[PDB]
Amino acid sequence: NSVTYNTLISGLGKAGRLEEALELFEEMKEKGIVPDVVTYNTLISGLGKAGRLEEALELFEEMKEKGIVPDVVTYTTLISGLGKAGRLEEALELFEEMKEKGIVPNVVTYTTLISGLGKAGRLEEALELFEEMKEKGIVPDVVTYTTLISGLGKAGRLEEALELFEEMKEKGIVPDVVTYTTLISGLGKAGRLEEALELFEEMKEKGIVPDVVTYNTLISGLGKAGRLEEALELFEEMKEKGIVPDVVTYNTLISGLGKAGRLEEALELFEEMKEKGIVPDVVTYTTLISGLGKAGRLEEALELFEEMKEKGIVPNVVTYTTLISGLGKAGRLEEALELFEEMKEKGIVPDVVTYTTLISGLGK
DNA sequence: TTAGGGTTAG
Repeated sequence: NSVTYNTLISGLGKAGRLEEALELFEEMKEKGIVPDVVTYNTLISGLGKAGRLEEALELFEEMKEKGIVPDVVTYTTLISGLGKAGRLEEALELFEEMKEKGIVPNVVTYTTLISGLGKAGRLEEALELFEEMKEKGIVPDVVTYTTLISGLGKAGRLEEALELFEEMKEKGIVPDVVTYTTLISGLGKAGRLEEALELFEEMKEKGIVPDVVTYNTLISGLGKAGRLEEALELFEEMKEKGIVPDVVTYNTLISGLGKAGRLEEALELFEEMKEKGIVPDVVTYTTLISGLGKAGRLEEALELFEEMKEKGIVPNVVTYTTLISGLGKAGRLEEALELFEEMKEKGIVPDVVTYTTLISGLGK
């Protein structure tokens, strides 16, 4: 029964049925049968990817207590989850713990830390870790390079991101659609959309086929350069090439339309995505709430905020800030303050944007 | 057989 139950949970986890996997896991522990490390790693990954990091860390504690020894996969998964949640110090603490326990980190472990460091803007530390990895005889692959290229591009260090891309090719590491898309994004964000479009052409000529993420990146870049009509033309064509738009495609176009004040069309796409089975998320609702509030349609923005909660979508700091900005600009400071208090009550931490927005409203 | 990279909102 131990092997059958473990294969089942590991199977369900692989199939993305986390709650069903968790159920059989509890059921196997009720019947006193011991879960294996693959089962624990699968559940820890699922929980981490669902944002349920405290539950992931609880399972990590549970396997240690039950005498199930964490391996490189266990630590790498948790380091990934902690890093994605901006909990860099804890991710690094876990990396120091695995090393003290004689568990050998590999290229995946190091790439995961490089990613978490780069996302927290600690790019120099990511560059130093990349040098450290090489000194230990760990060979970076296409994923490791792409990770750093992304960190560099996000800090607007495009000349260094392209230098690293050239170094990578010089070492015989072949770029894939992800490497090219990363650069297309970086270029597009640094006001170099034309270079990004030339690189997209050079990518295709090298036999690299774009995926939906490549298209979403081009759509984003076009919109930012005041070329929303070309973004919409690319989307209206995207379907013909067989590429299926996803939640991000819709979120990006909704943002572009909403920023241009073309709110009716943004809402048309919101209805179109729902008809096509594409499920709106926190980004979809927050983008529309911002579009509505900025166009003076504050009551609609507040009603959409109610709708979002009713659909089980959890508002974040971005959602609260856009409404605080909306309420503040309309002179509804009492409501903006209550919302600032409600957000704090839900454990949502304000950032500099939240503070400066609220001060601007109260200061008028 | 579980773990790493690219896209979107204030």
